[PDB]
Amino acid sequence: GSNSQVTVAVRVRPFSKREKTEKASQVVFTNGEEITVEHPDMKQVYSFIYDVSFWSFDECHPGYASQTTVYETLAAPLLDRAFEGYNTCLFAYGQTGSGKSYTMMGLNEEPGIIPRFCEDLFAQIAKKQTSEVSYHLEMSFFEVYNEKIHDLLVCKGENGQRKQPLRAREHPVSGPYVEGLSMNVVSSYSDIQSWLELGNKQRATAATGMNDKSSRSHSVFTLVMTQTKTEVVEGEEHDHRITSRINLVDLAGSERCSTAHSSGQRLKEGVSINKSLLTLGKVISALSEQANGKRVFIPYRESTLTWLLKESLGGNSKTAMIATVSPAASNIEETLSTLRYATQARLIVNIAKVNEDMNAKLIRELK
Amino acid sequence: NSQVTVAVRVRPFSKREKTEKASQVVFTNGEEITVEHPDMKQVYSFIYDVSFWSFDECHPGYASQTTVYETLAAPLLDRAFEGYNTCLFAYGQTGSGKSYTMMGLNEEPGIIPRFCEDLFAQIAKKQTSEVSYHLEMSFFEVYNEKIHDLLVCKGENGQRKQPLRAREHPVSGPYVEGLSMNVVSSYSDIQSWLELGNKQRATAATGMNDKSSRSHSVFTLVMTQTKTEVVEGEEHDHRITSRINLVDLAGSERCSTAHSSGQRLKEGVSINKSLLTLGKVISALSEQANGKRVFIPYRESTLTWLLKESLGGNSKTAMIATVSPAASNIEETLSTLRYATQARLIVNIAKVNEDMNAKLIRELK
Ligand SMILES: Nc1ncnc2c1ncn2[C@@H]1O[C@H](COP(=O)(O)OP(=O)(O)NP(=O)(O)O)[C@@H](O)[C@H]1O
Ligand SMILES: Nc1ncnc2c1ncn2[C@@H]1O[C@H](COP(=O)(O)OP(=O)(O)NP(=O)(O)O)[C@@H](O)[C@H]1O
Ligand SMILES: [Mg+2]
Repeated sequence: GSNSQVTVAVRVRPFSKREKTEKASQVVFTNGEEITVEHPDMKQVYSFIYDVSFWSFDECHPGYASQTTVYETLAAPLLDRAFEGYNTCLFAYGQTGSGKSYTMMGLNEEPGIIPRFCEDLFAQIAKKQTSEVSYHLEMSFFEVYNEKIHDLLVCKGENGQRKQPLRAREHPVSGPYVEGLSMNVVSSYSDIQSWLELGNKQRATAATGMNDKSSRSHSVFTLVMTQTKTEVVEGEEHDHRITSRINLVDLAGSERCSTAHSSGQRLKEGVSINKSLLTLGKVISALSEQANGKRVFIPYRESTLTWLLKESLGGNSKTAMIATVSPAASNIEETLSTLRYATQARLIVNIAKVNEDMNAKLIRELK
Repeated sequence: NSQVTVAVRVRPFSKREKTEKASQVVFTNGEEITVEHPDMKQVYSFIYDVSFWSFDECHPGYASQTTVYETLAAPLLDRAFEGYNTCLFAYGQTGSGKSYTMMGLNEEPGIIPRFCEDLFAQIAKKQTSEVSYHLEMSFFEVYNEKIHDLLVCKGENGQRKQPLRAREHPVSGPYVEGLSMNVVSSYSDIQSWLELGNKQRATAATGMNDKSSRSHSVFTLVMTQTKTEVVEGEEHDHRITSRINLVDLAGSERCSTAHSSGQRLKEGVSINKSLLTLGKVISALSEQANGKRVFIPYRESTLTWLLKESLGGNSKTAMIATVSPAASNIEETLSTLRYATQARLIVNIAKVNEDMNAKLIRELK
């Protein structure tokens, strides 16, 4: 393997009914590809640079970045690396009502990165479905809710108390994993769609002040893609095997407990989300400081999300993130925090390698 | 001058074991034989003077019935016609194939028929007006250190196990008093007598089988050569004799696992004792052949005492131990192997052959 950096992208969503009703001023502007922010105080205008910038604010202007465009700019390269045998990770970040549960999954009329990636992967595999390489796909779809793990592809029993919790455990080599996760086999995009629909029907959502359907649980969508390649060997064939993992992550939002006025369960889950995001920010800052040659420890273990995504934020995977921000003045502080974490995520690098899985058999040694 | 030829035969699976997928625990490496437990804890290694791996018909050196005969038994005929006494012992637990090797089927014969028919053939070839041959046979059994005959008709009684005695003729060595001896001219007669006797041989349905042998069977052929030589007159009476003995031993069997009370226990005890004395005599004979000064305890058991003149001296002894490769019979297998061994058992432990594919160490080198 060799060093590769985390691909950071940004997306400015358009005004919503709330920012229109309580009429607010546009503050986010794109200077070509830079993203600029003109504070109402007018002390200065901040300017942030990113590997990619997307302007889905307008629906007319040259620069309109639609869902297919976001796909063909971010997700297709990860599919290339997955076919190359690398693990890949993509995760969303942002505050409430920024469009993280839209960019990734999308609506029934404007699908997101998840359906586009799955369909494109299956189609490329069918195109390349020669007798040389036999392909296999497995999937899982789990969530995190008040620091508890839940399986989304497991239909709840005949009760309300059915969110049967699992637990995380560290395999000494493969790293963290979830015990009891119903991995399911994937033939094609239709079955993927059915499973995903069942999952999103099971996921924890709720209405609030700043969203009618907000996600109160982090979501991880994992694919395991196995290529068993045929080769002319003097003995038994089909030893060449490449196993690659794709991990797509829809996180929850910051949510100050004033705008999104809540009480009880809404508040409790709002607190847990906030703590998870704090730990994530600490991890990102620590990896950025690692990239500058200092000595730092990464608090992976302070939360289940970072624990189960340890090998992706750093570790061994081609990683990318999509920051989501609103263009209004009422969300200026959260926009700036998100943009700062995004830009200091760019300095992260991770050592991704091809997962040959032939250590101490013959082939990694022959290499 | 003598030497014990020790041979060990590993049978193949049967249809029942192949159906049940009974595992394999006996393996080969050329001459050596090994036992590797299913627990992967210990590896026992045995060496014998000859091995017969009848496990798979494809492997090179698959021991055919003809191979077994021509390797173990037939040189005994050479020594017999040379004028020297011979003994062939057969040992093996039930289910090992101790009969298939020795007596055999109607289609795949064994040591006994190949031996007898080759004997008849060589006799017919050597028969002239000057030299003649004469063959007598006897068939007795040993049960609780007592002798019985197998070639008489059971009289009209609840039991007619008439015992006999052993006596030491000062010249002819020991012998059995009152034993009937019959003349033979063909394998038809031999087969008829044997098929009569093996209905009288003591057998009972123990835990391990419906018919397990509880007596040591001795089948003796006395072959007399009458030749003539010039004595300045009528050439007459230059006489030689040779004794062939074929012994079928019974199985050991422990009585601590196989709970067994009464007559079964007495039988097993006597079997165990006779086999112990037999092993002592055999090892003493090996040391004598290797040149030490040794005392051979022929007299501590009836079988050894009766076969004294056919183990020691310028006589030729062979032993064939039959074993099964399955795992369920592993205690019997290890026991028979240890019994047949004459020099020493070798023991190691190894689980390092599985080198994760295609001998990984080669590319490491
Ligand atoms: N490019 C866009 N154009 C129009 N509407 C958009 C766009 N992006 C997001 N939205 C709107 O955003 C709303 C909520 O977005 P959503 O996907 O829930 O963001 P979110 O980050 O998932 N909120 P949360 O659940 O707290 O994480 C939807 O009702 C969409 O109509
Ligand atoms: N060398 C061999 N090759 C192939 N099959 C064999 C061989 N030896 C024995 N068998 C088979 O295994 C059977 C064992 O002999 P058989 O007399 O039927 O039972 P048994 O238990 O060996 N009798 P016994 O040994 O006196 O208790 C034979 O009948 C054959 O079917
Ligand atoms: Mg959401």
